[PDB]
Amino acid sequence: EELKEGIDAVYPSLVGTADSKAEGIKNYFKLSFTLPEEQKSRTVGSEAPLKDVAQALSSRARYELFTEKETANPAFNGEVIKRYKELMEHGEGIADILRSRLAKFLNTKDVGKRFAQGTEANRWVGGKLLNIVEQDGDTFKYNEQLLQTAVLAGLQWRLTATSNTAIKDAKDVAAITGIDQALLPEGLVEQFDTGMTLTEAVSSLAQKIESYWGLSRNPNAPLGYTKGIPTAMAAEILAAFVESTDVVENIVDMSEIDPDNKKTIGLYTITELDSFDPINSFPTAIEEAVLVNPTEKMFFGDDIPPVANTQLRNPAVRNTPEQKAALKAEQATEFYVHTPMVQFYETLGKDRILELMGAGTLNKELLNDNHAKSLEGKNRSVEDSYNQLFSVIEQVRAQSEDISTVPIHYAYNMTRVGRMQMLGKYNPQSAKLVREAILPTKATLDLSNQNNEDFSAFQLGLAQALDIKVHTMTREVMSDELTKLLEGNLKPAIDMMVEFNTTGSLPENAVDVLNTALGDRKSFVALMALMEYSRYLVAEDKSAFVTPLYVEADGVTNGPINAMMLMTGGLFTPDWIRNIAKGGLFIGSPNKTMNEHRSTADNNDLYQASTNALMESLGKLRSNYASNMPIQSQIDSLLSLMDLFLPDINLGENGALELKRGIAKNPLTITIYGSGARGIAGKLVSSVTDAIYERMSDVLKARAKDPNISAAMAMFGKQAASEAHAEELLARFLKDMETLTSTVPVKRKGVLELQSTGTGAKGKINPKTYTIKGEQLKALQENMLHFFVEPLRNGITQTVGESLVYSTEQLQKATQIQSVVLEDMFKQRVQEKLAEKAKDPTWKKGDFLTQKELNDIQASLNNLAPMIETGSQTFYIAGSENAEVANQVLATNLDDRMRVPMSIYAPAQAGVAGIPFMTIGTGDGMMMQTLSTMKGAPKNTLKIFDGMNIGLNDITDASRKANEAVYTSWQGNPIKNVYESYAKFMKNVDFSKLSPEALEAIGKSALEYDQRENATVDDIANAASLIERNLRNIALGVDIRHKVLDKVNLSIDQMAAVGAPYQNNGKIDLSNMTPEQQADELNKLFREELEARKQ
DNA sequence: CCAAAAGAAGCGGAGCTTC
Ligand SMILES: Nc1nc2c(ncn2[C@@H]2O[C@H](COP(=O)(O)CP(=O)(O)OP(=O)(O)O)[C@@H](O)[C@H]2O)c(=O)[nH]1
Ligand SMILES: Nc1nc2c(ncn2[C@@H]2O[C@H](COP(=O)(O)CP(=O)(O)OP(=O)(O)O)[C@@H](O)[C@H]2O)c(=O)[nH]1
Ligand SMILES: O=P([O-])(O)O
Ligand SMILES: [Mn+2]
Ligand SMILES: [Mn+2]
Repeated sequence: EELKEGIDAVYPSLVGTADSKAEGIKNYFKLSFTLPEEQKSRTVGSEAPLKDVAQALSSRARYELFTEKETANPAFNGEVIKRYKELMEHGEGIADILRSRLAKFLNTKDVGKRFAQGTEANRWVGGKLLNIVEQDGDTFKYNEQLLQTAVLAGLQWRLTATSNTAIKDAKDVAAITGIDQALLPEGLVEQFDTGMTLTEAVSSLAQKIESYWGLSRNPNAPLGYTKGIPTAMAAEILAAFVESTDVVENIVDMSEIDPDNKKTIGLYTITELDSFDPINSFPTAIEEAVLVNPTEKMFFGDDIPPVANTQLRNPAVRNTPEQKAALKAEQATEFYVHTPMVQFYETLGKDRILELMGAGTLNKELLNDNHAKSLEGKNRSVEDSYNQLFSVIEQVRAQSEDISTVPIHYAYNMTRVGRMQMLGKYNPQSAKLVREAILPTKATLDLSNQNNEDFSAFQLGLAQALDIKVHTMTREVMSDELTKLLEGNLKPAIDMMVEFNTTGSLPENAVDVLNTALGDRKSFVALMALMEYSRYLVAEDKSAFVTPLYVEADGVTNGPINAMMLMTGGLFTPDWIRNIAKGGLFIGSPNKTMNEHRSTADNNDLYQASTNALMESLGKLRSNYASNMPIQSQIDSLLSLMDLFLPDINLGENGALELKRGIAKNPLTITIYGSGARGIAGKLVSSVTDAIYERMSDVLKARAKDPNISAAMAMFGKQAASEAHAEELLARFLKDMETLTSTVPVKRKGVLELQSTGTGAKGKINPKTYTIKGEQLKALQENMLHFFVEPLRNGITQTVGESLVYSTEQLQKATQIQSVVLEDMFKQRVQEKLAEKAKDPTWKKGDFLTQKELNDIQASLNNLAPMIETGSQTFYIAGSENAEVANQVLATNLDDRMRVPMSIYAPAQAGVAGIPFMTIGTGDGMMMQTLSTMKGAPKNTLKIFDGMNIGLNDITDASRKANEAVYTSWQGNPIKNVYESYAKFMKNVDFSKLSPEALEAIGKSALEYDQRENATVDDIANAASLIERNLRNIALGVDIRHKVLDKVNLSIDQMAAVGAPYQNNGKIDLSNMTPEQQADELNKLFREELEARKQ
């Protein structure tokens, strides 16, 4: 413990004494940090970090010497050096702003004078930066080493933070704003996704600052300072960036949206550099100079990423040896630029790519306001992908003369749901634009004979890219569908691309050519197909055609099928056998493929099946209210409105209802995963209203083209046969909107009753400003809920099985109950430590606990089995980071604003998270992990969770391996894993110790509704043990089912497209049998196995 | 439903208050 002397030698003039027990001013920087055993940052010890790093950046030679390396990134050239010189000068500006901000803080309310007189201002929420100041005559000044290093971190954050932010969707924006997800105004999601919240901005900035300071946290120092000091620095730097206009602050007033929402929420947006800024070609020079082991960098050639030790954002969970092996395998894969696609993108240019793939140039007077905001968001995503691709390309271009031969590696980590996530927002796994320019897939094909297997592979890739659903038809049938398309509608586009691949030029009408040819087949991968086919046509040597074109093996209705296989717990039923076949589990059909199943046996997948069951439930609901004309009319109007605007709903002339799989796809999925019906109703309404607002733009565009067009032809001209037709479609719309907003169904004692809202929609429609307001949205949702979603939910249960639903319920309940106890006990042990600390004269409220103290509290939870283990994966369902544990501000800026809450890694309630955690984890997660690590693991692939892109040379074997990996995952038993954790929990939990809040939360899960009011401790303890019994029985059933299934002849084609099924070679032959016969035989084998347990 | 949380700001020196 010579760590006190060490850090004092480096920072001898900081104000105060590095002694927690001292009477006067105590220095909490020196008390909180220590010098590392091995250098982490090259700025430690530097008198002037900004000067030193600026010199290092001033030339290649100086950079190489400072970094103690032989050769710098070749992207670090003259133009880039000049830009960094200018950026360093800007660093001086930020430093100067910070110094003045400190001066102002010291002067205001005499804080500096009081601090000098012994007022412990350095322990205030806004004064923690006084721990990094030094006496300066009658005042104080920043330690220059710490300030300048922090500014360097600030500059790196400014350059690359935006590219590393998370994506905000509707759920995220609802949590942030506190506005019900279904009622979010159009473009609010887009507004919030483009900016950072205060916590988002400060936490990322603070991480950078602490990293560059290059020290280690003292485990016996309070988090109020270890986390507090760098956060305080970050808050000041964010404030400085607002002053400099590097960051724009927008305080968004929620009361303008919902008058009873008091929240005012800060959004921070970094000012974007020019797309042509040379700094874009190497944006991490600072990072790679300051840090001995940089995080932010590209991995070129044989520079490979390290393997992460812990689960993403879950430091309590180590990646298992098998997970680390999978990560290593994926990080080993080489990606390469496909020059033709880069040149194609480049030649079209950003504007034309936006026109083709986004919304083009928006003119805000032919657009409905709400629709205009969605179109803005669509442009943003495409533009950001384009810009990010070309920044990467500029860096790749510097590495070699031939960009197509520069290997690129990507870092991955395991998420909390066991998926291998490629890090970054704009990479091949996450961004479709990028996916068609940077690829690991490569093959040299013999395309000289259209009868070759190589040519068949080529065709499969092209067809899939062109939106032919290749898994639904045999290879032979696919081939003919592709040929017709290539020689038909696509031919003018192919001709254009042939010319491009000859002269390098595109015509002025290139966008129109592609649009007209592709129609609804338009996608980035479709562009790759047109490119590659045209390249083949002009190829000199068709016998050795080199292409990155791929085939994606993708899981057919993957999550739902995995749940059905992994968690169905009773005896076998013929309906389950038929339905699981829809997912590619074929019993008694050696070598059967999904392609054959779809073409000869059953053309309806699981989602289509549930749609059919919805149609039955709907009929039953109508019969229950046959004599009720108001109810019948209300149902009619809902279905009418959906028919008007949604592609997956169709009503025939005589009233015949037709539904496509698309309406059930997400609802079925998220229902299994614990979604309420209300949320689904909200999403369906949003899809309807999206289409309405778009149709309103179609109106404004029709009126501009023709001022004497009728409202009926302006809104329904493109949709109608004649004009009288457009008139009856318009009448429908107005009638539907009136009744669906003025009247709502309410359930009263199991009966639906119509009620007047009093807030019905009436008035002339102004297509420009037209917006369906909150109360009217609520009414649409209520109609959608009771007349569509409830029937759909009934259909869902019928399709996936009541047995599965039961398993998922018990899983949810157990994991929720456990998480409630974990959360409450953590909080109680925290409050108990804080009551002790309140006796410590060295401790002040706002100082929190130490890391050791928190580590001890987490370790004390271990007899409650917080972790779920499978043998190859670890899940921590309760793991979170939240502000509710410390319930206090961590730091503010020096203006008493930017008040960052103190967030702590702690267990929190799971809610329904246990279901998707376990289903995604032991399903697609385990499948991919197995694919990366199994004997003969396919090489040169890109994995996208339940889909895998395969090079054309290896489509057969890699597909068969994928199906084998499915079979391997289907040997799992997530319920058994949950049970083993819950069983340990149950023998160590003391329900009497729980707070009243925790006991109430467990009551909801463990008890029937008529039990919460009067709940005793012993009642809910008894109820919790009952769930343990339920889990044990389900787990036993699953085990038997898997064992029995393994004995039988199986052909598995869940990872479909190629027609390469995995055969388990089970010896019991169930061929030439109905599902009823099969179920009987399987159940005989079940009982036989069940009687083997007994004895 | 899940894969990441997440109000601001005066006065005063924490945390109540009001918007
Ligand atoms: N918890 C959630 N999981 C989702 C959601 N969307 C997709 N997924 C998961 O990813 C899985 C694969 O998604 P895909 O895009 O391939 C669609 P899916 O496989 O369900 O059916 P196909 O259309 O046959 O591919 C899916 O089955 C779910 O387990 C979602 O909104 N929430
Ligand atoms: N857990 C979740 N996974 C998702 C969700 N959305 C997408 N995904 C996963 O990411 C994969 C890619 O999603 P995309 O947006 O590209 C939809 P697409 O049909 O184009 O994907 P493919 O299945 O690869 O054809 C998807 O298949 C799922 O496996 C989600 O909301 N939750
Ligand atoms: O093109 P699909 O059939 O693999 O989705
Ligand atoms: Mn899928
Ligand atoms: Mn997929």
